[PDB]
Amino acid sequence: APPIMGSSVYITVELAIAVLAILGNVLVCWAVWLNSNLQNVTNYFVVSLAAADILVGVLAIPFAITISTGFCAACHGCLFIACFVLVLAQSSIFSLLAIAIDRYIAIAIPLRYNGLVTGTRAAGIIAICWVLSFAIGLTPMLGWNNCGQPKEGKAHSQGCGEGQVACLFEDVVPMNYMVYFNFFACVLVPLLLMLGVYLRIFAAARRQLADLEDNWETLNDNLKVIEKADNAAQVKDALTKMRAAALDAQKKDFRHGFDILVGQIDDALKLANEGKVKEAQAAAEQLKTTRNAYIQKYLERARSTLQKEVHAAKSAAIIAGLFALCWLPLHIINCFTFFCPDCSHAPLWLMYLAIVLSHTNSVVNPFIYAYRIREFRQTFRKIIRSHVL
Ligand SMILES: CC(C)CCC[C@@H](C)[C@H]1CC[C@H]2[C@@H]3CC=C4C[C@@H](O)CC[C@]4(C)[C@H]3CC[C@]12C
Ligand SMILES: CC(C)CCC[C@@H](C)[C@H]1CC[C@H]2[C@@H]3CC=C4C[C@@H](O)CC[C@]4(C)[C@H]3CC[C@]12C
Ligand SMILES: CC(C)CCC[C@@H](C)[C@H]1CC[C@H]2[C@@H]3CC=C4C[C@@H](O)CC[C@]4(C)[C@H]3CC[C@]12C
Ligand SMILES: CCn1c(=O)c2c(nc(/C=C/c3ccc(O)c(O)c3)n2C)n(CC)c1=O
Ligand SMILES: CCCCCCCC/C=C\CCCCCCCC(=O)O
Ligand code: NA
Repeated sequence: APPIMGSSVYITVELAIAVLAILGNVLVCWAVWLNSNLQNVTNYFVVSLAAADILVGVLAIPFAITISTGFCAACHGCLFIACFVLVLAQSSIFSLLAIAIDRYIAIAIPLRYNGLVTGTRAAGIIAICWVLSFAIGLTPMLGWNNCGQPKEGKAHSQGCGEGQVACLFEDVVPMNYMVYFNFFACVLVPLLLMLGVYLRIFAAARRQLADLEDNWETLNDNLKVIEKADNAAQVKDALTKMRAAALDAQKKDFRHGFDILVGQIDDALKLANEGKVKEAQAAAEQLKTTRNAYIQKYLERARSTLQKEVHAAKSAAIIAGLFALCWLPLHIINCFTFFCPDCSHAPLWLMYLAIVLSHTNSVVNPFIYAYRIREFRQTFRKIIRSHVL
């Protein structure tokens, strides 16, 4: 079978993926530049992620096509072509980790968020992560490689010049680097951390919603205790529990409804301590009207805000999960190649499928923003309509 036939299918699919990765991710960068509502710290890591996916199409995919032919080259030039995609993958992992951490600070410590994370600190984090991605991804160029033990029967068979090798990924890149150092330490470990962070995000959002409902019930229940009461101290008990639940839900038109709320509680408590119970019970049914006009409005707005952040955290978790789905097959195949020297090597068509799948990850993110983030979707339309004209 002419190898150029099967090679044509692999090359054609890769070029198709490159065009889509470039187009969709250029659109993401254009949206963030145009719409000032999208220019926040979270979306700067989105742009950093988009830039890495753009470079997959412009450089990594052409590099992959080149190395599939086994052309003769100087071994260290082959190493750079083979290892550059590892830089872009490491950059993606760092950007995903930052987005998870940024979303956790937003829900856990919302008050200091705007003081903690700033636009100028995010840019410096992004630059540091990119430098580290080059260091991790190009570590084979520092000596941990197979350039010292060339396959010379292959180089002679392909007619390579002196000092050249047949440029093949598994011939120059050691598999102990790929498995122990790249997969376990630099990919799997950061992915598990992301898993734990998102676990803390959804647990903390659940507890906050429950606390709000508990205070809402604590307020309403102790109101009925007052109505159907008989002694002055019972009135005092129910009221004091309301004052605590009133201050533990305060964490300007809201401050009014809370200024009134704590005020009416204070009036009714003074009546009970003096002993006038009937006057206290009646000074309480006014607390009702306060809740049906101010408190319930706050409880709804706070509840609607929390759900908006959970939605935004769910969207980021889908992006991280799709990364794992597209990259794990290739990594798992490397484990079989490395750990089972008695097993037959995975066939070539499966290698190409796992490689293509890892490249598909650079296409999917712009579809997630359009489906799940309304501000992205509207901005997308505006660009397409005003430039398809
Ligand atoms: C800024 C961007 C567009 C520049 C892209 C630079 C790329 C195309 C260059 C930089 C380093 C180059 C490599 C350096 C050394 C060798 C070894 C030689 O025996 C074959 C060519 C090969 C493998 C080169 C291929 C092209 C290469 C990868
Ligand atoms: C990450 C999710 C989608 C799971 C993916 C599992 C894939 C990558 C697994 C499941 C079955 C696996 C195959 C099972 C058996 C063999 C035969 C062996 O001689 C070479 C490896 C090879 C060919 C494995 C390659 C990896 C493989 C295809
Ligand atoms: C969260 C999950 C994805 C963690 C990753 C699981 C990986 C590290 C596990 C799952 C399946 C495992 C493989 C299953 C079977 C064998 C065959 C044996 O002869 C050598 C080890 C080898 C090849 C294992 C290597 C490690 C392996 C690839
Ligand atoms: C994520 C890193 N990474 C890899 O880990 C990888 C790989 N290409 C191979 C393997 C190729 C191959 C194997 C056996 C063959 O007979 C053959 O002809 C080709 N691997 C193991 N790419 C390059 C496209 C890659 O990006
Ligand atoms: C937007 C800029 C894109 C730059 C890349 C342009 C397209 C590159 C396509 C594939 C180049 C493959 C080169 C062939 C390798 C040498 C073949 C061989 O020696 O057998
Ligand atoms: Na990516």
